[PDB]
Amino acid sequence: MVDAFLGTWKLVDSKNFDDYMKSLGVGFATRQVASMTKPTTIIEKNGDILTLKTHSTFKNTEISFKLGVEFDETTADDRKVKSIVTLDGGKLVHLQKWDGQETTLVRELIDGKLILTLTHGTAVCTRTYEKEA
Ligand SMILES: CCCCCCCCC(=O)O
Repeated sequence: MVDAFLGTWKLVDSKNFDDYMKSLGVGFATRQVASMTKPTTIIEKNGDILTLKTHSTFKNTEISFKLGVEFDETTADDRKVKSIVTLDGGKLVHLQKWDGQETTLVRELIDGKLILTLTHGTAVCTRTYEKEA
């Protein structure tokens, strides 16, 4: 179900990430640095447990979760959120909730590239990742 998402992915295109970060209240200096990083995202499974690593020269994160089971998460920008990840229409949908706010992180495979769509408020960011061999 999740298996074509698995592997190591590198950022190769980003649209509106500053808008997304600014909507979340990320400070200008953090948004500068983040606008020039190209993270590596690593998605692995072990049975029902998925681990998603995001690595860069600026911030690293790692989460582990079971699909469809809520988990606590502390995001790269230090939000303490309630999260759930599920498959919906073949897309991996990550919903974060905190302080009555939500944001979605939706991953879809198109022509072998992983497209991550980030939505918070009205801001919609699209980031494209290509698979590492
Ligand atoms: C400044 C941090 C905003 C939340 C995480 C952004 C994740 C983006 C990515 O995985 O490409």
